[PDB]
Amino acid sequence: LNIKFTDNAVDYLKRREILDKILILITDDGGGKYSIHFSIIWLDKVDPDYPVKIANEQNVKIYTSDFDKTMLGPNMVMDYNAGSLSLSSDEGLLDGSVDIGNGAALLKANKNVQ
Repeated sequence: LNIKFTDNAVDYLKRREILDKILILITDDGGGKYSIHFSIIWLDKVDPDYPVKIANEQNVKIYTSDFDKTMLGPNMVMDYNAGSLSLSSDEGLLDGSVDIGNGAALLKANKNVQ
């Protein structure tokens, strides 16, 4: 797995102050712990449940899981335009409106509602 972020995607991640964070790319079928198709989850430390590194030449610490990698594609590109993050590969568009979520916040709320 490898990925590249366009200039607009990089700028955006920067405006959101998360380009330097631990990023987790996963499918969001409502079943994972980081729910709310794909989304970018950011953390401050690595999550052992998502150990697989997605190679890139932009120094981005981005990960995924063995389960999520089967739905990702070869030579992925993350772009930003029309106000949304979009993920694609050599096979085509994967998701034109990728969401971003604060991982810790997600878990915290998950815990409190319970």
